[PDB]
Amino acid sequence: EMLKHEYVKVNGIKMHYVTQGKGKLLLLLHGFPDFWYVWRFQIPALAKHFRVVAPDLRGYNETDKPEGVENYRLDLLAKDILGLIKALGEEHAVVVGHDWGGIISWTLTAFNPQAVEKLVILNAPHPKAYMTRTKNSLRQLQKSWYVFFFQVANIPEKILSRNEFAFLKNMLIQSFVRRDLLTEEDLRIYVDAWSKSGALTSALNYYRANLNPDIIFSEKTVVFPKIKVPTLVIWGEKDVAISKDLIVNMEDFIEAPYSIKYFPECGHWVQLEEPELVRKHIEEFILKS
Amino acid sequence: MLKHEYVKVNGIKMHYVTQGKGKLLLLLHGFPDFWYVWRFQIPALAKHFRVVAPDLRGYNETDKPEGVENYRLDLLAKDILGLIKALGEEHAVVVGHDWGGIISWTLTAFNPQAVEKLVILNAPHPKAYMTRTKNSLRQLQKSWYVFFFQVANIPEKILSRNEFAFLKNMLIQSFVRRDLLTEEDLRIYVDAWSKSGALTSALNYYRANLNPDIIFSEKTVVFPKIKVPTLVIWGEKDVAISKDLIVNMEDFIEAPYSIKYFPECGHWVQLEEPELVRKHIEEFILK
Ligand SMILES: C=C(C)[C@@H]1CC[C@]2(C)O[C@@H]2C1
Ligand SMILES: C=C(C)[C@@H]1CC[C@]2(C)O[C@@H]2C1
Ligand SMILES: C=C(C)[C@@H]1CC[C@]2(C)O[C@@H]2C1
Ligand SMILES: C=C(C)[C@@H]1CC[C@]2(C)O[C@@H]2C1
Ligand SMILES: [Cl-]
Ligand SMILES: [Cl-]
Ligand SMILES: [Cl-]
Ligand SMILES: [Cl-]
Repeated sequence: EMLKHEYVKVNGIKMHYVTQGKGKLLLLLHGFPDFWYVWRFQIPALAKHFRVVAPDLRGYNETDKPEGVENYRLDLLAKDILGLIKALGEEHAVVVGHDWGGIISWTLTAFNPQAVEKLVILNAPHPKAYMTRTKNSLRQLQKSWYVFFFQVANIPEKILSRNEFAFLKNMLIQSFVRRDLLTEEDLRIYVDAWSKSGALTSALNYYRANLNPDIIFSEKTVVFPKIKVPTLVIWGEKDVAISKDLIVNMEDFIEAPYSIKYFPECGHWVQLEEPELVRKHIEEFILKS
Repeated sequence: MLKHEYVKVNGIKMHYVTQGKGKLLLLLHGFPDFWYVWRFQIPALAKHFRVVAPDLRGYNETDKPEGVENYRLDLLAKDILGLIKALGEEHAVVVGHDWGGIISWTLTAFNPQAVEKLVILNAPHPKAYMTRTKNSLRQLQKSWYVFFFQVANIPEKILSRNEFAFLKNMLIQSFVRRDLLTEEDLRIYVDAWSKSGALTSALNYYRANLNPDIIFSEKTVVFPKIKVPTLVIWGEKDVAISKDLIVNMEDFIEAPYSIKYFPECGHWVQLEEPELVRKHIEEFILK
């Protein structure tokens, strides 16, 4: 087996992905400020049992980057993944999502349960949990200072990209509980992906479209179907972006059986900090029902 | 007793309350307050001084020019310099809380001749916040709302809806005493917040002086040292300001300086320990 790079048209966007292995379709979905490469430690080990597919989401790295904030609404992002499953000649997939990848995964599974065999979430709060609780959590509103910063046009792009993405590199390094987690080669690979024309604006449009102050402080109740697919939630407790207030009491959101695996000595990038334990928990969940 | 007055300063009409006679003593409020934040200090300080508590540009009964550019710190300090002159004085003892304190630091640094003594209550030195915020995760987190306030119209709508419920809650959460504000106090605050254009004007202070360009500026700040006797009163349980921004204030002051820490107080130290605050201010001026 060897890691192959492919491109496929889904809805109206050309999506890039890396793939390795054969068997059940296993999707690995990254978040901000990542791309398929965040899954580097899981792809070869998982490919021993599955047909592993790690795509670049809409607006990231090698995938198409439509213009406009409205093109980054969660509904369209979940439809890209649904479209990806179909384009890969499958009816369903095991879906693993981290950060934005996780928010998209929760959305895909709630609105299209038939397309998701099993759901794996890594440090990604349930959309109804964040929509309901953020406005009522001072600690969460504080952790989300940058979500408000990202609302502003052009200025965050400028601040984040200047001096070879120094601000972005620093904010990333500060989020890790592990020392020197990114090598100089890793940083050079991330800077290449970050530098793709229109990538940063597109990545920031996820916050502008789905996490603007109107949505955060909405008085309207959220229409979100219960999760009806077996779910595994992995949570690195030392998360600098997400409060525990947003992960507790998932009972009212998940009807199907579910499990929560807490990593008390890990942060937001649990798949980078404990790559083998994360890979093992994912494998065991799928292969042992 | 307490008298309400209006006076022309620069190109704006400024409202203020005044009580007492003697040395001119200015009390400057911040966000989301007005002269009324000084209710517990005005009658006691009037006993020895000519107390003047104005409503800053854009607040309550004072003129509210339209546009973000009309709320730059340079213009706000010039309003106070102008207010000193309009009251028939050369100088004043300046006491500033929050934005009032930021204005006071600015007035004292660029016009020392207009300030007899300085009193700062939970207001970081402008050079301290401009330099240190971008380097303090804890401060950037505490300042989530500064970023929220950058957005047009949406913060005004969220803050004012349901009779300013969001504003009332964020204010109550900032106090170290659960039932500090009475139902009457809250209706007095809602009246001042409801003044036509008041909320937008108050939010324009953040848009003009604390936008992301300023916070993450690579350029160093030109700010003269404080050459006037300075007293700093600080409530340590401040939800808006990290201690990182208040440490090493001596490197900004080339004059007598003293700092009184209130470990069991928050941002509204003048409301939480009104007598102790009044006493520290009185003792500093009269000695
Ligand atoms: C807790 C949050 C507001 C955020 C939601 C969006 C993102 C990418 O998943 C992180 C945490
Ligand atoms: C660039 C940033 C301000 C953010 C900081 C927090 C988080 C979760 O790590 C991302 C990038
Ligand atoms: C410390 C901060 C970034 C701000 C500065 C402005 C104000 C009124 O004092 C509050 C908090
Ligand atoms: C209403 C708000 C968002 C803020 C919350 C924090 C602070 C210092 O109390 C002010 C008002
Ligand atoms: Cl690539
Ligand atoms: Cl752990
Ligand atoms: Cl009044
Ligand atoms: Cl105290």
